[PDB]
Amino acid sequence: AGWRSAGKAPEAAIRGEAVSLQPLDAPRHGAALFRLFAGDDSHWEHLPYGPFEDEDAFITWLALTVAQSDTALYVVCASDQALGFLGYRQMVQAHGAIEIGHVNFSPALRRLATEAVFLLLKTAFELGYRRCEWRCDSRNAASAAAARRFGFQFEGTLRQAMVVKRRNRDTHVFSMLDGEWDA
Amino acid sequence: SPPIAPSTPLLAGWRSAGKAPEAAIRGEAVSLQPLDAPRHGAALFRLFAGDDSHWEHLPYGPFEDEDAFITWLALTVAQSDTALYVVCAKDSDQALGFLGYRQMVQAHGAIEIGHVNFSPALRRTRLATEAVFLLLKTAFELGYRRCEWRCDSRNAASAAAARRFGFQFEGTLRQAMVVKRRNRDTHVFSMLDGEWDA
Ligand code: NA
Ligand code: NA
Repeated sequence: AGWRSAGKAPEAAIRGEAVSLQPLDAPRHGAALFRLFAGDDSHWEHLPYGPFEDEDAFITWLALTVAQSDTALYVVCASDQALGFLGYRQMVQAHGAIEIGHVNFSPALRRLATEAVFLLLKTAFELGYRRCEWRCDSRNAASAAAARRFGFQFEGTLRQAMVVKRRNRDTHVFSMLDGEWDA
Repeated sequence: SPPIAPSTPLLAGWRSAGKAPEAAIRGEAVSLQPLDAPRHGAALFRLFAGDDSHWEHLPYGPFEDEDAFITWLALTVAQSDTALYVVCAKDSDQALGFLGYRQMVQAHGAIEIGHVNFSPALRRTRLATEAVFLLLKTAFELGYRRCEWRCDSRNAASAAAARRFGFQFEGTLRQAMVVKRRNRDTHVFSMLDGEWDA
């Protein structure tokens, strides 16, 4: 009512109980995050990117990903040991709409995993977003269960939304509204 | 809770879908001409200048004058993922409305038919139906796998049009946008390549 916009993603650490989320510095954190997933290429199964040939390739993907205005990534730490990353996508202030995505958690992280997500959930609603989305490949059982567990409501399935590694992807779309966050 | 999809085979001969045509798309009663924002602009403006209710469920309009409308058109078509076309009777230059693609994602073969702006004389006529059919045909011939149609949930006529055209309802994105100082929930509809075949 005189709605203008939701707030900007944090440019300083988001401090939790078990976890700190550090704004991602692609060329700095990049090598650390690359090493987290090297060796286990099955990590890139339910995702549209990866694996990466080498650190250069990973840093390239990270730079180009974070260069988008609508995307902001954070590094998960306990210490400054990077344990995974995640962030916001389709971040549109004017509509108070945002998505929590790019969840890339090391086997060691996958209660700290849960807190990383909630910190961004909490932060998006405190910055006055109206809608937070969560999306996943329909083959991804764990992600879908995670969404329900956090309180996201299933809205529908975007059929044939993507081709991921030459296979079909249907995207499940879930959302929490600001009235839902309150309740 | 929503389906768990099983493993499926690889898609044979998958490649990125093509770019939007840069030449006219010719049908039997209609042709879709690539929009030339500053040339076609004043004609299209006049078409809607009269009844501001046209814009009621859309995220733009009305336009205070021609220049505002040309400015909007130009900035909309400047986006690399949007292409618009002017609806003309076959082999005529008389603009009867416009429409096009947005959110083109060539790498995933996903596209959205939108910016459907039909004059009253065009609405609910055989040329309107052909205009939309020509963008579907064209998208699937270009290798798109999924064609969306989206509307404000309060836009009854657009939802019924989508269904009439054979898009399937997928769901509603609640509080997706703030449009003209009110909430918008968005209905999402789609037509898949295999549905188009049938
Ligand atoms: Na960014
Ligand atoms: Na364009």
